[PDB]
Amino acid sequence: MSVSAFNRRWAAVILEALTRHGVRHICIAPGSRSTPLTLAAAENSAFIHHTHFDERGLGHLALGLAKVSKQPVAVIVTSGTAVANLYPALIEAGLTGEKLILLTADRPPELIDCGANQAIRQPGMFASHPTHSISLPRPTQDIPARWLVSTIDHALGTLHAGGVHINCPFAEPLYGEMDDTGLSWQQRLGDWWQDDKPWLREAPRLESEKQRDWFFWRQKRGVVVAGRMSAEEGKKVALWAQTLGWPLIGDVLSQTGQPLPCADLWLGNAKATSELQQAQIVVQLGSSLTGKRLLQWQASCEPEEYWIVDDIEGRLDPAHHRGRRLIANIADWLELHPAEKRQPWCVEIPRLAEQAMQAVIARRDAFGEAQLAHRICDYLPEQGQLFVGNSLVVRLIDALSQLPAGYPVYSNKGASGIDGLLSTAAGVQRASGKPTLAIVGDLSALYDLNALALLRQVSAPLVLIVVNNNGGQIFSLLPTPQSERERFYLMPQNVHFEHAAAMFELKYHRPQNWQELETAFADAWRTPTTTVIEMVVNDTDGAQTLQQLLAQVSHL
Amino acid sequence: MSVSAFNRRWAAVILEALTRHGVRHICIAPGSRSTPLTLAAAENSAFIHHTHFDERGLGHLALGLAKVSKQPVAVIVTSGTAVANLYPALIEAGLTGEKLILLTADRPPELIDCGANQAIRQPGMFASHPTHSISLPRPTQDIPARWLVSTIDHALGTLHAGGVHINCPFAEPLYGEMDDTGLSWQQRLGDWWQDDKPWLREAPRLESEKQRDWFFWRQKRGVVVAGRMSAEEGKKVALWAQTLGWPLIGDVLSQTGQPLPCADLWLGNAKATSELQQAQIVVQLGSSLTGKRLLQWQASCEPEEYWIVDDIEGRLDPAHHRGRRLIANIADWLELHPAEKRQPWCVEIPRLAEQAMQAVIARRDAFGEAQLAHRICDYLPEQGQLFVGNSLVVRLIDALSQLPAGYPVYSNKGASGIDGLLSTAAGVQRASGKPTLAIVGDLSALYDLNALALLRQVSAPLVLIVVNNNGGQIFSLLPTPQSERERFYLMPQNVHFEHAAAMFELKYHRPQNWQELETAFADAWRTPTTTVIEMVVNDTDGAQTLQQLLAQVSHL
Amino acid sequence: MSVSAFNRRWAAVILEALTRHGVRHICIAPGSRSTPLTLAAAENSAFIHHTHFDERGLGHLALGLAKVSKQPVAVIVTSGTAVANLYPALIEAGLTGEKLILLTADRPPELIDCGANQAIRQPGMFASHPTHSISLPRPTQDIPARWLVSTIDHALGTLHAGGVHINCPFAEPLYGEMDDTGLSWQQRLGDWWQDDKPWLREAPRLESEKQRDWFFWRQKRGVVVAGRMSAEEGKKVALWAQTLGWPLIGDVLSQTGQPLPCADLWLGNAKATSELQQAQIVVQLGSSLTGKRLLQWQASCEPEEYWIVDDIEGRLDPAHHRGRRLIANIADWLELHPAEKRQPWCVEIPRLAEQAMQAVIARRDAFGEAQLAHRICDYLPEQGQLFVGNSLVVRLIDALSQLPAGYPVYSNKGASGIDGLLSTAAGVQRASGKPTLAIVGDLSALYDLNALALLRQVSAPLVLIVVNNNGGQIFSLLPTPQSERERFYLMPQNVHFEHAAAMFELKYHRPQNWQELETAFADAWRTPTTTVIEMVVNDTDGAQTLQQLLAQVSHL
Ligand SMILES: Cc1ncc(C[n+]2c([C@@H](O)CCC(=O)O)sc(CCOP(=O)(O)OP(=O)(O)O)c2C)c(N)n1
Ligand SMILES: Cc1ncc(C[n+]2c([C@@H](O)CCC(=O)O)sc(CCOP(=O)(O)OP(=O)(O)O)c2C)c(N)n1
Ligand SMILES: Cc1ncc(C[n+]2c([C@@H](O)CCC(=O)O)sc(CCOP(=O)(O)OP(=O)(O)O)c2C)c(N)n1
Ligand SMILES: [Mn+2]
Ligand SMILES: [Mn+2]
Ligand SMILES: [Mn+2]
Repeated sequence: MSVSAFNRRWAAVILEALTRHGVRHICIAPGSRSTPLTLAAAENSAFIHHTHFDERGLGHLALGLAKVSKQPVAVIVTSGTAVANLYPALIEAGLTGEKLILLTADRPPELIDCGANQAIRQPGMFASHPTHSISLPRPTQDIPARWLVSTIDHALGTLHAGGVHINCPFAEPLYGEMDDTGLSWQQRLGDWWQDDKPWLREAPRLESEKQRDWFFWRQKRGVVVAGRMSAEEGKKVALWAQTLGWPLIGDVLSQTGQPLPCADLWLGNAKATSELQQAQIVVQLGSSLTGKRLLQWQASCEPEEYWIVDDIEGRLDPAHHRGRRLIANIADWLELHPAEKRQPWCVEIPRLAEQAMQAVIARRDAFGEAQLAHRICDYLPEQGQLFVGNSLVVRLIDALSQLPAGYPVYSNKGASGIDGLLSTAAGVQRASGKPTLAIVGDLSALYDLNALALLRQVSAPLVLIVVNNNGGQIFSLLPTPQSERERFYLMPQNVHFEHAAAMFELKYHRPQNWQELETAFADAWRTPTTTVIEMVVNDTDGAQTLQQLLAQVSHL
Repeated sequence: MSVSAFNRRWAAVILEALTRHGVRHICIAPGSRSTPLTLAAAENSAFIHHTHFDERGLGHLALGLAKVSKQPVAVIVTSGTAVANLYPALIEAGLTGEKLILLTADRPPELIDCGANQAIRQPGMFASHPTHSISLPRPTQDIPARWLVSTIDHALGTLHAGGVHINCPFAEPLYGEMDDTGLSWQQRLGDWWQDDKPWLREAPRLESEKQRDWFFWRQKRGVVVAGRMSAEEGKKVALWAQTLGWPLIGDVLSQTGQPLPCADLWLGNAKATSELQQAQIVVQLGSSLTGKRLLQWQASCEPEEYWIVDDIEGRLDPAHHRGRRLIANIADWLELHPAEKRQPWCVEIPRLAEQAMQAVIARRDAFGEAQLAHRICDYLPEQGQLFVGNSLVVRLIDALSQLPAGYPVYSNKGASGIDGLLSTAAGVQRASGKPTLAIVGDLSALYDLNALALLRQVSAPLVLIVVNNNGGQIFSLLPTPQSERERFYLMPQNVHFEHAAAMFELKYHRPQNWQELETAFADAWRTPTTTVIEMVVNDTDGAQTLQQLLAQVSHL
Repeated sequence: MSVSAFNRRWAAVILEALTRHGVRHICIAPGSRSTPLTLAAAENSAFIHHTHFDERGLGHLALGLAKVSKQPVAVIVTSGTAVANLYPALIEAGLTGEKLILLTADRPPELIDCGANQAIRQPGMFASHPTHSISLPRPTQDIPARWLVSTIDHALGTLHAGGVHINCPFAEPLYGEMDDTGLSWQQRLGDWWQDDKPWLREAPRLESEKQRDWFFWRQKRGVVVAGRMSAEEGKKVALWAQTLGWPLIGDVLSQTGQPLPCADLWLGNAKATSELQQAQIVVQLGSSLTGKRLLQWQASCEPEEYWIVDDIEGRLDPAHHRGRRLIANIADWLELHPAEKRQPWCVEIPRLAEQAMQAVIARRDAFGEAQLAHRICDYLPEQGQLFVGNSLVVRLIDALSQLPAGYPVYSNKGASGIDGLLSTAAGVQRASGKPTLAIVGDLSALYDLNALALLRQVSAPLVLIVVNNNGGQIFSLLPTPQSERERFYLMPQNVHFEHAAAMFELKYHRPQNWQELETAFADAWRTPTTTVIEMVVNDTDGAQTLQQLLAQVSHL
């Protein structure tokens, strides 16, 4: 009975069990206590392995893979604060639905709370943020392999969304040659080793029922609000709202084509709010709405019913309207609730939206971040994807641009953390294999700076644009107090990113006008590598331009 | 009444109350929901304020500040994944005793679990890792200020060691001019506002009693094992063990002067373990023992009694010996259990330690990480301090060098994370104001790379040595399997740090020999700035040198 | 601004919201802090109010009501240990699926952890046993009513099974005349007050999909195992299994009619185990299987697939077979996977089941608890229901009796507690309004003795048989060691229950033979009251009779 070999057999059951649920990507950080998991994973031909040294970035890389591939993605981490570093991506996964399977190696129970090295209390350490939590017991052959596979199978089979914490204790010795210890224990699973299915299949589906009065409600004056959803869903929602004759308010994340662009501007005009007051129903598809004027309009509107359709559980209306919360795949839901062609009821809003867009176009020339947001459609890679950072860039793109229907957009908009954007973008790119444009601010680029290491391995060109406005200039847009603003809010770091790019041998451009930026992009798309494009802009020009456009459009 | 003004009144009671328990340093990350806290702290003249954009590094900076100053240190963070980024530093503080007061802003209860932006479930999210957890209620004048101050006074007054999680929800609006809202509510505390005492003084001391049979046990054949303690404590333990005539096995962190150096080597010799089989009592002062040979000996020794004296709570002997766990300040404990002058009882071990040290001396010439560790005592800044990173650097110094008694050594050996060493070193430096030598591995430097921003501001010279052996070479010291070792264990990142240093305008040196290294050091100690010294070494030389010195010393 | 009036309005929103999710029965215990809830409930005409002074019994009465009604049942309790007494029924509800809504009054946050009277920490006190937990905030007008109703609507709407803990803090004053305070706040909800729907409808349904290979599996050699389910599902499962030609092993709780009765005896016969080895699939419907021989058979059998179909979630196979865990209403599942008539495949089992029952019939004469169990069908009230206690009674009825198909049987077989059987039986009776036969052991009756107060109010005759064998004679059946058995296992209490019955003015009988038992029953059914029939039997005769019938049946 070799402890090291049985630790290995136990782990091989866990990992092989994961392969029966769609886990193909596994992200691994270095460690000693995780050896049984890591070796089980390395010897398993089902996995694509990714490696990173920073477990917070490691968690965000897994999140980007899961976000893009829609599979569960596994993560192996050693014991101690490495486990803690998984918290941010786990939090975000719990909010937006990515299936992250966290395999956290642990010390055995005899080494907890007694001053041993790198030993901490890990069961329950993520509180209520995992969808399921499994605390595996100390490995022993007195517990049959069928229990372990069944525990794993219950956890993955019943997972509608979000992360799973699987705490895996192992006693030393961890190293040593494999002998037959644990082989007959494994062989009790019979030909399951050669199968493609779970040992225990427990796969209940969670779905709201068809709404049987939809045919009554679809004849009313409605509004469609389109939040985060897949690209194909964005197209279906566009055609659906058009057939209904209802105005479609489309988020940067919808991929609807935003037929009423610049909603964050024209929702500031009283003609629009007044016309919107006639809506008897709002059907919102998807969630995590971006614009401030749209969030305020949602919070103040009083339709007879407010419906939110999404495949993520729980309340999604922060204004708590009377209405419905419908759990469904958005495309399936539209098939169950089809549109009948009806005469459009909005007259003032389309003209207002065209005028707002025309006001933004009048201001496209200055070499600023507001204009980059407005012109961003001109730089999207062909057959590619966009990853949009948090803070001002997602706001400016939402307010000032009209992104094309069905062009894929990704984001970390569950909790809107600025802590894992580059590594998430690296997962997005690796999962799809498509050329990727990722836009972030300077504080966001500094936060996840070491994720530049990951960006040295992309399967297609990735352009990382860093808008360097010297601090978090979102706090120049909000009414922060002037005396404390720079030190306690903006926090300018007075850096450039040329040396960061050279450190990881990434191409770098710092364009000074539109022609140089166009040159930078045309060069960058030429090879499967990451290019850093730094846009240096005056600190507050973007926030001020957005405010001025808000006032201008509110007086139309 | 004005909600924004009352929010800042509530927060001002919180912050001012912290000043009554020794809180001097406040570390602040940027955010909007944190406005009541941040402005309350910014207006309070009692505080020194530190800022940073990454909350993980922000927490470790507070950890270094508390580590040196031995005072509670406060942290202000906004809602969301920013709070989760504090987990590693909080875990380490829960293990080594630093008192971190985490003030985490939150959305109001009506905005949890409903799709609001940057809103997550925050009460309890650090599980059992905080020493105290307080979930403040939604601010209201119906709860009197005396309750609020009493709650904080209870948490800080009864805080023996570890972190305090204080979750502070605030409702909008957050911005707006201060009016008289909440003024009379505040004035119900009377002249407490001008006092230096807590509103409620609750400060019970936790201490083991004098051991009344100490006069019996100090005459037996004893061994002193010295772990982490303060520099003063290290010298007092050295004199105490010498007076007892007991061998002193001194850790790199003990500051005892290590009168029997290279214990990680000579404890591998059968003559030493055989002599140590005669010990009737082991008195260990401090914890987090570093060396492998010392851990194995502690694990195998069978004295009649094993005592651990430390000012942190809980079990600290991972081999679970029969004996005593004594909670005390080590200097106080030595005073209560004084030595008596007795004849030394070990004869073979001193001869053995001299031989091991000479075997190390014979190999001092090669320009390697083993040799840098052995020679580090020749490079300590006068009246300075040493910060030792984790992985090989602390083990090689521990095994191969003899650090001078009473020279302050700092580290993160609670959980031995490699995730916050640079920001912790910045805090260590800022708290003491002393010149600082910090030594870390390359992966450790990559993990906390953006902490170089913090190192742009030190009050005295800081030398950061980055030992670049291209990966985590601890996994060349351990018997990791050869085929998986590089991809899944070592993870070489093939980088240098000249561009990192250049990005943050730090002086940089890449010495190629001893003479260039001493030139680098002589230059660096001249100004109050950080100098980055990259020592490029061959990947596996350090690990092999250590293994050969172990074998050689085993055969003496 | 009246605090007592607003407390009442907040509570009235909670209680009215509960009426929209089917809550009709509400169980109330006395208290002062619960006043806002209790008075809101007393004013609401939608409710049937039940009262009891023991909150443990109060929790089990609610469990019995919910068990019968198939509707969420509310409970109101005051602050302190009253809340803790709810734990047993809450745990059982989490195992068998009853929806108990626990409204636990609490002190406000300013009175927790400060030495106030009857104030304890109540959020989270039921750990993971509730399906949902809500910690309501301190009541205030600044949190809108639509939030409070939405929070409850989410909790009740997404509740598939089990209890909900809603902690309701209230500040003083609690008493005082209703003025206008909070009226306009309530009025925000508009005509929701005159509506019969939730404010927010969130009712996603969890169900496994059709098994698309069922047409293959239903023509194999299968076994049907019938656990706990409804009376109607019992009849449909019987007809289904008969049509398939599969042997039906039916539990006491199945109401299948047990066409192969005395399985706890004939599964001890080697011919049966050998014949059932031929089974290629087991489909189990329901769970909480009773018989020891059936649990051992399940644990040892090795069909190709093992399926458990039930309306509750989670793993239900304690032997962790390879197979399927199918979440469904059992009747819906049967219509989705219909039987086609095929010839029976078992040859030995029908004769052996007939023989086993005939061996029981041979021993029916003695006036013992085994024979009472075997003859219990002779005493079932027409158009009534049976409540079976735990320990020996349920096993003896399972092993020795053949209960009619579709005759309702109720029990507390989730955790098999003996702590709330009389108050559960009282709830079963009150919710259905039907005449009831409840059978319990003496220690179970002592445990819940004050529940006789509840049994003074039944809407139809309830007969309570107490089998008094002087202690827990289950431990004479189990191989407990003889020397410790009486003091530490059996614990005879040497009591009778005539004075118990007299205390609560219930008719009482102690029959000495079958004619006297018949006479006692004939008297008891004449009025809508509770009758106590104590059957005094020799301590170990039941266990001995069961053992001997097992041996006899194994030698067939
Ligand atoms: C991990 C963490 N910790 C702190 C924060 C707080 N926080 C923000 C949220 O407030 C805004 C998101 C949102 O609400 O949707 S934005 C922001 C500044 C970003 O600076 P930048 O990259 O330079 O971009 P810029 O502002 O355009 O100039 C910070 C520091 C956070 N989000 N995440
Ligand atoms: C946050 C976190 N996550 C992962 C680990 C696992 N872990 C280690 C534990 O074995 C620590 C040992 C020790 O006890 O000191 S060491 C180690 C390698 C460090 O590489 P380096 O800096 O380049 O230095 P070198 O090895 O000397 O070459 C890692 C990656 C961790 N400790 N903390
Ligand atoms: C609250 C709690 N605490 C303790 C127990 C343990 N426990 C039992 C479980 O082992 C068995 C339940 C079952 O499986 O059905 S049975 C049992 C004896 C009951 O005595 P009885 O009424 O006199 O009946 P008789 O045994 O037939 O003579 C006890 C004391 C419990 N169940 N619940
Ligand atoms: Mn910025
Ligand atoms: Mn290294
Ligand atoms: Mn009994």
